[PDB]
Amino acid sequence: SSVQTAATSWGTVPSIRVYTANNGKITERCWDGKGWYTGAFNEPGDNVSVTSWLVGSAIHIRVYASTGTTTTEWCWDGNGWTKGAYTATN
Amino acid sequence: SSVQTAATSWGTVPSIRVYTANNGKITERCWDGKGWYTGAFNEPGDNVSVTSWLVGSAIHIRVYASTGTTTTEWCWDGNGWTKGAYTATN
Amino acid sequence: SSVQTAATSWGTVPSIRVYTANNGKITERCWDGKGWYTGAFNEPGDNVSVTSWLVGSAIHIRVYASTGTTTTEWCWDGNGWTKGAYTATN
Ligand SMILES: OC[C@@]1(O)OC[C@@H](O)[C@@H](O)[C@@H]1O
Ligand SMILES: OC[C@@]1(O)OC[C@@H](O)[C@@H](O)[C@@H]1O
Ligand SMILES: OC[C@@]1(O)OC[C@@H](O)[C@@H](O)[C@@H]1O
Ligand SMILES: OC[C@@]1(O)OC[C@@H](O)[C@@H](O)[C@@H]1O
Ligand SMILES: OC[C@@]1(O)OC[C@@H](O)[C@@H](O)[C@@H]1O
Ligand SMILES: OC[C@@]1(O)OC[C@@H](O)[C@@H](O)[C@@H]1O
Repeated sequence: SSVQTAATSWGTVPSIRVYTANNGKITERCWDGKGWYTGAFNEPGDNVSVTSWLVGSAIHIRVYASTGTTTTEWCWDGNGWTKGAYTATN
Repeated sequence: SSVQTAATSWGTVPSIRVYTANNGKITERCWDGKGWYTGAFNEPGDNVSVTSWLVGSAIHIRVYASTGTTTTEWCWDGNGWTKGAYTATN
Repeated sequence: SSVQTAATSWGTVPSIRVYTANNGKITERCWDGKGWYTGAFNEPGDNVSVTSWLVGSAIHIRVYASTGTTTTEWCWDGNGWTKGAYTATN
């Protein structure tokens, strides 16, 4: 019923991404230094966590979206979100 | 009823901050290398996430506190907690 | 009933650790660049958060596991998980 969030950031400006799980849907809000805006991430789930890392200037983000006991990893590597190889046996 | 936590850290010592949402209140415990102590952060919410980054030696922390479907961003930039510009339309 | 996750990463490969709280047990899945595998972390709790930092090449991880209103810190410093000094008065 109530929302759950996860957050990551990179750089010095910085860039910030905030993921919100709300009523079974996870969405993304973005800051790149001047105004919040809506990101491309849209995936189902009731729970979210996130981590990210830089390779030089290139950001890589991994979002772990869970529904029930099933966790799906979503990957940003500069050119769209794709499903990752993560599995777990919950 | 049960608590929910979020954590961030910076440096090599390191500094650690742990935020706990408990019965609608979010509080902060701190480690700077020698003993845990209570931090200045006190804001309402049932859910918390956090991210942080360094600009040189200066730490910046962003805490995302949610109550119901409403998320408020709180900002530490070295001189007190202030409300951030984050909005979302949950 | 539904799982809750936390995630951290380090380096450029990168290394990723995903912690899952499920039915009162927290477990760990690991990525070091080529295949997911099960980590050594096994501790009780209904809620998990995590942070990590590098000292040179040496990773240090702190997992905050909560049951009810009681939070226990677990420490990885390269040679096994040990209970940390964290306390809180929830
Ligand atoms: O600039 C916004 C954006 O491209 O940033 C990287 C990822 O967070 C994307 O989902 C997002 O749309
Ligand atoms: O390039 C995608 C990928 O290999 O990135 C590292 C890990 O997140 C993997 O699960 C994932 O499939
Ligand atoms: O040294 C403790 C402290 O000043 O560290 C920075 C922020 O975490 C503050 O809320 C906190 O009181
Ligand atoms: O200086 C505060 C601020 O600009 O920092 C970056 C973002 O966290 C913004 O939402 C926030 O208002
Ligand atoms: O390579 C896996 C491993 O050793 O990595 C460091 C920690 O995450 C441990 O719990 C884990 O078993
Ligand atoms: O070496 C372990 C330890 O000192 O590391 C820093 C903090 O996580 C402390 O709570 C913890 O006991």
